[PDB]
Amino acid sequence: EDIDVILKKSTILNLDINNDIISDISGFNSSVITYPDAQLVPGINGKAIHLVNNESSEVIVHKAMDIEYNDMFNNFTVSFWLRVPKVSASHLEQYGTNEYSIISSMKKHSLSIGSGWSVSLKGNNLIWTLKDSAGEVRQITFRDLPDKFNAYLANKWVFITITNDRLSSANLYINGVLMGSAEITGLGAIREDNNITLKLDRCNNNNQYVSIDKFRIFCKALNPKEIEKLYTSYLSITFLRDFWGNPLRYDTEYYLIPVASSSKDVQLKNITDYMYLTNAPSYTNGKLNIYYRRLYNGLKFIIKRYTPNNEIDSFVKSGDFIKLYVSYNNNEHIVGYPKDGNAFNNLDRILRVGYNAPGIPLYKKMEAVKLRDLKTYSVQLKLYDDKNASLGLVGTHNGQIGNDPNRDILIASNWYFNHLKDKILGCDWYFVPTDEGWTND
Repeated sequence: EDIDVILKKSTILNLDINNDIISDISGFNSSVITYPDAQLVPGINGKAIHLVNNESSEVIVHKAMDIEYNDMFNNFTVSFWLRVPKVSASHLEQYGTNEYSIISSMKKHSLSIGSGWSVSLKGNNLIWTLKDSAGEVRQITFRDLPDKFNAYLANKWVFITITNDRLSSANLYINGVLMGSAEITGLGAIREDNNITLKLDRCNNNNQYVSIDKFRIFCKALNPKEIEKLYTSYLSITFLRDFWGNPLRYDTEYYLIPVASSSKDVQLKNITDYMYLTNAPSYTNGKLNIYYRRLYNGLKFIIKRYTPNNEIDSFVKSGDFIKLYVSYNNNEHIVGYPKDGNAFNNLDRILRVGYNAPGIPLYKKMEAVKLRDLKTYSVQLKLYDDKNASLGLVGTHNGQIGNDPNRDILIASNWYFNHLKDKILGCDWYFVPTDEGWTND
């Protein structure tokens, strides 16, 4: 009765991508069929399934003869990481009322009726549906947050967990927290289809695509304690992740956004000079009750490896030594701190972009690490000097420089190693890459 044990024994279906082949590692050996257009993209711990809106993008799981988990009153839980692009205002108008299924165990235009369960979306609403053998149905309807920067169906990898207890209710969990319930008592036996099909069915927006990962099924209704453990077991601090939950790539551009003040953008005063925070502009839409801070404005950064070692991996791993640069005016400028450059209180060292000065050593050795907030897709950058001593973590500091107005200048500081168990710190950075899953309206 160790949670890890329970989670192991209760698993009767578990899909994992290995060798670019989709398979069931549950032990039960369910037949997994993959159609030509079911594509693989990077995901939470390896690769995920990416389904586009076409008949050829489909994955079919044919359950083992023994894998009977929804008999007369048999409790069950279904989990998976989901990632759906941000719906544009226009599509929210044309397709806001369009409910399309993405995962379902219901045989539709046939001899039977809605077999058993389905997961679908209608606008910015995730839906869980249960249908018994007599055609009775219960549903959970989860309405997403208005602030798309902090929403769940707005382009980030989020862990979905739908538990079902026949004596009480079906609960919807997102990232380990309960967001919706529905009393399912009074529902009869569930007479399902032998196949569990992952596919965009009934979607009228040809550009709708979705990614699903770690589709798993349990023969019991997990409780909070078990969902939390399961949820975090996927958060392995191996590779660092970008703002969407995907792996951090080296020679790729990124926009920085301090998690402590997610409304600010990073700006360059002038080439050989410092960087400071600015206010990101906002999109708002009263009619659709949607709004969010615009992304993609501000300096662009690039992570380069410090030295060529053993193997050239494309993903930045927690602990790798790197060099941060900023693409600007068609050149790439190294970020570092000059031997005796400007600094507040003898400690908070001011960071320079492309600082070029004959005879003055520049400190650039950075270390990308995940020191805190494992549930957040953030990064902490550490700067070192020629002797590999720490100049500190990269964060901000408020003050002036010259006749320049008061600003929150990016600095490097060791102070952060004193205040570190806090929920909000300031040395935490989101790495945001341009993604077609997110367009500003």
